Amino acid sequence: TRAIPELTKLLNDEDQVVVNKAAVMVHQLSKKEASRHAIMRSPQMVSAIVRTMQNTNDVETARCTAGTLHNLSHHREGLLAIFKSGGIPALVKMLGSPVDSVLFYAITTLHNLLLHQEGAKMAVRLAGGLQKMVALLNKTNVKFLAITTDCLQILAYGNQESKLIILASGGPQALVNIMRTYTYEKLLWTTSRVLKVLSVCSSNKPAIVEAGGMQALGLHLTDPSQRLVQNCLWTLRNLSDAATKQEGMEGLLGTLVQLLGSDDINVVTCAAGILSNLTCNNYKNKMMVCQVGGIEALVRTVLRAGDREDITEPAICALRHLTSRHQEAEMAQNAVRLHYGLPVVVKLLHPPSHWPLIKATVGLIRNLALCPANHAPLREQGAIPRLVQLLVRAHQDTQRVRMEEIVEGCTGALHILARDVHNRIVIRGLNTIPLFVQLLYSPIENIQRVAAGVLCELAQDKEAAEAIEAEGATAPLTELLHSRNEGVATYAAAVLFRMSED
Repeated sequence: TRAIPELTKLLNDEDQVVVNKAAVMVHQLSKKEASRHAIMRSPQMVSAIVRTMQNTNDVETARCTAGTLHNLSHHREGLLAIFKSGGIPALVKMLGSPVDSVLFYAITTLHNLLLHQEGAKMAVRLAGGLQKMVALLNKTNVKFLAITTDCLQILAYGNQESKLIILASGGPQALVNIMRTYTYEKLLWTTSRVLKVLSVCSSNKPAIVEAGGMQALGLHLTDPSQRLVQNCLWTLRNLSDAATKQEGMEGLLGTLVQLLGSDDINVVTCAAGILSNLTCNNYKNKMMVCQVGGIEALVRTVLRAGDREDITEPAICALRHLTSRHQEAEMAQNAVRLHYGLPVVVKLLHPPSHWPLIKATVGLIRNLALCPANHAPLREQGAIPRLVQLLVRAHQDTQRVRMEEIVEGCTGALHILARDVHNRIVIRGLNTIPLFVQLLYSPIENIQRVAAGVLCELAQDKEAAEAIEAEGATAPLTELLHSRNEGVATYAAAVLFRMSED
């Protein structure tokens, strides 16, 4: 307490020579916690240590002053002393220091602040800490990297403000690199946490993808660390959502198709969800995923899934995606069948199944139906029946995942299946012409199209054709000829025509 006012003067002395002196003593005196508390409880002393550290030009003076603050850091009260002495901006400024001794005390002190000092993370942002820190992500000391990224995570968590700043500083690229370079699991984990926190940000998300992070993330999906894999999966989850077709996605897709067989049912679900996202409208990802044996893996995930819609929805969507509009699609449809998916798929159409899933399944059935080799098998499973059953009920909840979609779904599915002469025997057996004819009136062009299509396939027989004619099909169809939508107008015609020659 006595040499305190005195030392304080020495640290605020004019020449570095004399300061150096005060610094070394203070630092030293900074170890026996008895003297520690005295130093921490003096606003003058603390404030000088601060000042000197940022202004001194003598490394020994810098490290000692920095180390002293570091030692004060271990005490909740010290943290307070530092906070009220401009300490934070000071420590931030030191994040630019070329010497590691200094760079270390600095970051590590700002960490203990961010972990226990209220008002700290504000102070750190306002001082430009986020940037200096993101720049530091270029250093190679793993434990340094680990402390640093955690600072980022402590600052970014629930603060869009901080996230944006991180992005402007090149955060995405920096973190991705770390995930691609280091093995040290603590670092990998922390970094992946910062990326999860950023992947929810409408702004950051795209950059993370650009930076080839989805690919990077995939290098850890099978890591012994469970805490690591989870953060990667949830991050890939938010990212896979919407994305600009990247490249090299071969490796990741492959690794995802692989996790589909995990022993952990919680891993299989995310791999499933991430594959649905990665394929939703992508003839490129669809191509690769199919060839990595994905169709087989998805179907297999399904059978195993049972009535766990948690797993079945993403899995079915994935298949619906994988069986349409692409080179490999005409083969994926046969695939689903050769691996006994047909049975389990039609099964998912009946309860307990809930809407968002059924919709996807009707979707899958319409595609699998494109392929003739499924027409028979699907009938044999009783798809036509449950399809009309659903249709009729959706339609009645639009007169009495919205119901109008189920209507367009079962009709569009029946329209395809309606391609097999036998499936017409059945469709026409369930006495469904009056409903299809009525659907012509549906305010929705797409419903008309597929309704006109179902009728066109059926009108393929002078028999049904007149059954369609007798149910008042003509007025709605003629008034359906001028529909601005060509597909609708065309079907309308094929029918008007088919029920003629009298």
